[PDB]
Amino acid sequence: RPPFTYATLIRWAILEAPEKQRTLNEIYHWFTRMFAFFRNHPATWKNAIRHNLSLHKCFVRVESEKGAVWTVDELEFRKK
Amino acid sequence: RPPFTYATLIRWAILEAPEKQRTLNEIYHWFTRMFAFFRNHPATWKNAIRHNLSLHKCFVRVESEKGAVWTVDELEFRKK
DNA sequence: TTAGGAAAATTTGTTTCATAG
DNA sequence: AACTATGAAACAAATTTTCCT
Repeated sequence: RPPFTYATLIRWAILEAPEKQRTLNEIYHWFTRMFAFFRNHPATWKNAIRHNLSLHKCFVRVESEKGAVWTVDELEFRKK
Repeated sequence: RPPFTYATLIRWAILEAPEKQRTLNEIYHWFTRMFAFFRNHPATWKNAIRHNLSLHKCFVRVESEKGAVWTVDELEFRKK
């Protein structure tokens, strides 16, 4: 359960730039976009994840390793 | 300013794990570690984020003919 | 084994908000 | 100042399938 540090979230947001760079302000915007989701989560969100996982083609269940897992299809994602 | 969608976040959670794949309940946790973080620090966020970029030296400022921007030095996270 | 129930997946159904005509 | 048509997204929920005792 390693929790989330500023350090990390910043890495994650910089790394979601088209170019692996972002302006302080864009970073706010990233944080803001995310603040703007976690309070406006529902009681059932586990329902919403199960749902999106089945529904979109970008998520594909494979069976390997410890148990059955979920993986992304970067291609299918790129079109949405 | 919009939320990110389930789909985006979910994609992310899948990716955090370096193996680019994770079970359902491994995702529920990523989501929690977020849920948590934002319940905790919804303070003067912005301010933190210049304090870190500067402090943690895995964050580096570079010049674009765009403008002055931040990148991560991935070779300077993990450890040294 | 084999149940039996619960967690995962999957499927349908409602409703909203945002776009081009 | 509709009205038409389209589609993402979120949410609820209803069934079926896998997985864990």
